[PDB]
Amino acid sequence: VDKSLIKAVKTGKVIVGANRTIDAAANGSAKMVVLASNCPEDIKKKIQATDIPVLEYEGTSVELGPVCGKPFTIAAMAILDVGESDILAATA
RNA sequence: AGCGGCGUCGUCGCGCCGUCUAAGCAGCGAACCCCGUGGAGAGCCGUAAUGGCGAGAAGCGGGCGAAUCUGUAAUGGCAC
Repeated sequence: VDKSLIKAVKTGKVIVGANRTIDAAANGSAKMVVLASNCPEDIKKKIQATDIPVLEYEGTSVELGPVCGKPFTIAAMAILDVGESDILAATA
């Protein structure tokens, strides 16, 4: 769940941000969508409406950010293609 | 700067006054704010200053939106 994200950011297709994740989920190219625990409830409506598997993240977005490689905060992130990673195995 | 008066004038050519125009009506809209795109971090964008940013910056479009300004009212008043 944690080390897989390192390879998901190293290799494969990923997009950071709520809106681009919405677009990827509606398009369906995003195989899985990863969300932080304390995200606003306004985002969960799409993540349930979208058929994409909903991988929870136990932490908050504040520490989700730095582990993903970005100093800022990450609310909802999608990985379009895993490539050299197995975070999808964590999700499905 | 030009035009019309008044003053001074031992010498010079300066000094002062005037050269106006209401509400109403019609048009335009600076900031803030709202929306559609946009995809920015070993960092970028700004302010007199505080600052803003994947919970979406810069940039690009659209919308709501001031005083005041432009025309008319424009023929009234002036040593017409």
